[PDB]
Amino acid sequence: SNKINDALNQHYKLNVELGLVYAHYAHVADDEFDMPYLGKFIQHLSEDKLGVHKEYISDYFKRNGMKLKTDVSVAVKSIPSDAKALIQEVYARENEVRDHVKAIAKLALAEDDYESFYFIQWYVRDGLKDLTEVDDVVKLFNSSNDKLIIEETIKEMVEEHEIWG
Amino acid sequence: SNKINDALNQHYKLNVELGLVYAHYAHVADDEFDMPYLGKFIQHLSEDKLGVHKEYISDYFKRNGMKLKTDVSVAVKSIPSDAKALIQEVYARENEVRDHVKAIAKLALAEDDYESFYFIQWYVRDGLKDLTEVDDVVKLFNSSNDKLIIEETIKEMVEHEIWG
Amino acid sequence: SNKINDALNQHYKLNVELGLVYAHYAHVADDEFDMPYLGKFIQHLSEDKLGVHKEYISDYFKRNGMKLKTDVSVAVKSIPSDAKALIQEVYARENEVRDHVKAIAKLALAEDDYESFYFIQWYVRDGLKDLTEVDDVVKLFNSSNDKLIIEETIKEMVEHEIWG
Amino acid sequence: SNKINDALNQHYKLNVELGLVYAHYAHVADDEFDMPYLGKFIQHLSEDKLGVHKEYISDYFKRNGMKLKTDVSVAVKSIPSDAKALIQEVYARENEVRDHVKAIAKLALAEDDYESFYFIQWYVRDGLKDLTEVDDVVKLFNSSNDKLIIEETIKEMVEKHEIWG
Amino acid sequence: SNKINDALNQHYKLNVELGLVYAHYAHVADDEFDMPYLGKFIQHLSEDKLGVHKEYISDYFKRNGMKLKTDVSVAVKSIPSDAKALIQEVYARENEVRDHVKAIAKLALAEDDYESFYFIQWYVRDGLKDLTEVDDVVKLFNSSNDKLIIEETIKEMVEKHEIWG
Amino acid sequence: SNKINDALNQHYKLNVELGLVYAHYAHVADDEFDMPYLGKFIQHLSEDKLGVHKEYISDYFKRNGMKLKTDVSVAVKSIPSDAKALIQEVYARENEVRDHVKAIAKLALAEDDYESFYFIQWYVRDGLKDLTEVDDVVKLFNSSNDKLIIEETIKEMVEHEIWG
Ligand SMILES: [Fe+3]
Ligand SMILES: [Fe+3]
Ligand SMILES: [Fe+3]
Ligand SMILES: [Fe+3]
Ligand SMILES: [Fe+3]
Ligand SMILES: [Fe+3]
Repeated sequence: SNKINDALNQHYKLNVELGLVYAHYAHVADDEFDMPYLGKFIQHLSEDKLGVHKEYISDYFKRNGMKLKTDVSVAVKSIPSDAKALIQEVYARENEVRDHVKAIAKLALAEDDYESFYFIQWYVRDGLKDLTEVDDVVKLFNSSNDKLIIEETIKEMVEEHEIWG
Repeated sequence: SNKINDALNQHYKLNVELGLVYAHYAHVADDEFDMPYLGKFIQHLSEDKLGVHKEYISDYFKRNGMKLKTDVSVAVKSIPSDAKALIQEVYARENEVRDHVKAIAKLALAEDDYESFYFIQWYVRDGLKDLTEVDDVVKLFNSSNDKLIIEETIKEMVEHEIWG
Repeated sequence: SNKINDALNQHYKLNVELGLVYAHYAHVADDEFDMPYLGKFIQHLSEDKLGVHKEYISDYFKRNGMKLKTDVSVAVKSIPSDAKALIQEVYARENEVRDHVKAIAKLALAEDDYESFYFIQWYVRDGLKDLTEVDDVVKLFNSSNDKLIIEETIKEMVEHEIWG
Repeated sequence: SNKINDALNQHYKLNVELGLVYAHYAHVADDEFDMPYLGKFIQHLSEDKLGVHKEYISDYFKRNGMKLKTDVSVAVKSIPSDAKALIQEVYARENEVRDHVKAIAKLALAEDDYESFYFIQWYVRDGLKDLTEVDDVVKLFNSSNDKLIIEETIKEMVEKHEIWG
Repeated sequence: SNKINDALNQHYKLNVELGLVYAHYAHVADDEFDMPYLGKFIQHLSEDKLGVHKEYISDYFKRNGMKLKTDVSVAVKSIPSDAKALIQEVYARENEVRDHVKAIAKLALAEDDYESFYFIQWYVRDGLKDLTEVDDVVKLFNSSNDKLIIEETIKEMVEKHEIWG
Repeated sequence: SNKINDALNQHYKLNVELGLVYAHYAHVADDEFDMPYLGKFIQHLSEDKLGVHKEYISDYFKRNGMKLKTDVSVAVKSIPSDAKALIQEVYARENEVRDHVKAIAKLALAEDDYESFYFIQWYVRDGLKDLTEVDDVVKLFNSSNDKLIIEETIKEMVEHEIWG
């Protein structure tokens, strides 16, 4: 099939681009806002976006017979003013990734292709998992104003569910 | 300093682009040319390029007080015909990386900055190490013609006092 | 060579005097500002200045046959008002020893003495390491004014492959 | 009390200066007289004098409420002509430190300050300890004229009591 | 480069020649001066020169693409008179190879070749290490007169840093 | 005695020169012909010829009271065209050293000297051992056409009561 091929290529390029953006966000969060463990958290997110999240698509292409494209273009020009807006930008990005995955799943169900449905269940789950992992950190900035308390909390976070994991 | 900052940003860019291209090459060698272990070898090169090679630059920028910029662009549309041409292409990329690092090191000695020289020693070592590791594989396609023998040798490869 | 000998004697006396000053600053920080873990931090810094930082100079002199000279003088009479100014003074001292070591290394290369270059690489690295260790604390006094929180952070506080 | 504070500051200064001078003597004994283990021995003495012997004074000042004063100015212009005169100079320095501690102890007991008397008992003991360990090495040079047997016995001393310990 | 190549070939040649002459010196020290442990010491220097000191040059040539050359010519025709002269000869040999390596490093730094500079750092360090490890043995023939004490010393030496070693 | 002395000195010199030439052949075999394990093999041979094969003679001289001489002159100019001619040249050198030691043993038995005979028995045995273990690699090149197969079996080679 070709429509599924296009959709999965799109998700592949999206994942790579978001990985790069998250890496830059983590460096600028550690270097300027003086919150190193927030940088650690976002760096873990970027490693996860650049690793299995695209290795799985590549392996599925090798496995069923589809064809792969690569064309990436990214440039970070503006940076949010403080850490709150930065974590909220990350939140919005993840929220959009969920919508993209839902579109892919609907398409796969429409073309009478059930291998792609079984394959995309994994992303359907991991999207909600990562979104809540990010929102739990977002909710810390609505609780305290001592930056070091937030630091200790995120440190304890950095240092498995049956249904969602 | 400023020249060193520019050079290190350009090196960050170069490493990111190499990593992405190597990932694509490894996929196309596994899927098309019927050689999985060559694909694993190239994929591990790609993970090496996308990991510490740039994490170190980022951490050094965090330490000494320099600025970072992220600006990437890449799209492959020219792929070789067999495996030998692919591995020779990889060889050429590695050699050019070696050249660029040499130029950075000379520039660093020119500015009387010695933390930069100390930092770049690591890349000066890793360049030749990686080039030798790739040439070891390029040598195989000139010693046989049966693909499965080459594959088994590469698998056994993927299974020094100075350079390590 | 005589000029490298004079530069190394300068570095020796500088380290000794810094060690004594840091010892007194640690006592003051623990006794007058009610921050014992900052005191243990500065005490570790003073021990590091009074130990290997001069052991290695004396050992090098024993090896290559250079004369040693012990002429020191220090007197601590004016101390800052609070912990922020104290840790900022520490920061400045380290930022200056960096430049001193850089001058030494340039002089070493300029007159064709390469064993001194290989020797001074150690200090070229340790300068940036110690500067980051101090800065990671000088930037804790901008995150919060609850002094006990800073104390707990320093408590939990007290290596990179390149900058080890 | 001011007399005890002055005397303890003086002793702090004295210990620091002895530490530095002993460091230089250890270097010159290793480098010019071909006796590395004599250097090890004197370097051990120097590291003692620069460590606990002033660590304790500063800590006691913290405990009871006195003030500290750093004022150090030492320099080396002259050195002995052989290892014998060197170790005899070391002996003289320790011998004087004993009398300094004795004066401080008399003063401490004259002013009804018994915590400081308890404190100075430690130095009263370690004075004789260090003096006897120095004399056990200065008396070797009255037993031989071959430097290498002295080296052997000093090595077996360094590498290897209920009242005085 | 051709200058780096000629210099490194010359160093290979120097190392093999020193290995041969040290081996002969060790035999003639054990047999004719009745000093077996001095013989073992010089033998270890010999095999150290004949091992890694040239294996590393051969390996660097295999890596970068230079070519090797083999040319040896050695004849030991006049041996020193006693043990003192022998140890002084080996001292001077090391003190010469030091500035040989220094000239190589100067040349490598002058020709915009940083791989070879990084390479020769190893020899820059080992030169001084071996020089001092030999000088601490030549220093023993001034300390005593009888041969067996020197023998005991060299024995406890051969029967066992962060920057230099 | 003196005849045995001169013969053993000639043998000492022979062994030294063989060891050096073998080290150079090993470098050539690894670099030009692309066969690293053959290079490791010849390197083991050279280490053997430069170690015990001569320290035994020096020990014997120490023991019975003969005198030692040193005279070495080695210069390699022409190397074979490929690995087969290389290994055959090594075979010839070994086959010659066997004859040399046989002549030494005959002379030692003619002079009615029996400690020298008892000593040279070791070389009489080890010559045949080494020659067999070189011949069984020589005949690999006359049994196949691929280089990777030969290389794998030599690798496994690298990984008796009478002759041991
Ligand atoms: Fe995920
Ligand atoms: Fe690498
Ligand atoms: Fe330090
Ligand atoms: Fe003591
Ligand atoms: Fe060595
Ligand atoms: Fe043999």
